Amino acid sequence: AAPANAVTADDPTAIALKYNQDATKSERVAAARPGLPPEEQHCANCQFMQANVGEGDWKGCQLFPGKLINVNGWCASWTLKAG
Ligand code: SF4
Repeated sequence: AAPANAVTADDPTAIALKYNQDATKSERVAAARPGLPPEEQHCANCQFMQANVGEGDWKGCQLFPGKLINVNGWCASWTLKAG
């Protein structure tokens, strides 16, 4: 079950970025964002994931202030975690 502040499918920014909490139900292949082959991309290996926000599988994303994403999710702003 998602936290009360999870990013949800109806959030305008989530729609614009084609976020999904489950990267296997995402369009990461179509987007072909650079840095890793697409099938390898999810929030856990994204630069915008905030490992010190949230709990468990539900972590922060700098693009979704006040909310939580799933570490197993994806959106079209995915960017390799470089530091
Ligand atoms: S920017 Fe990165 S951490 Fe945030 S939802 Fe998109 S893929 Fe996940």
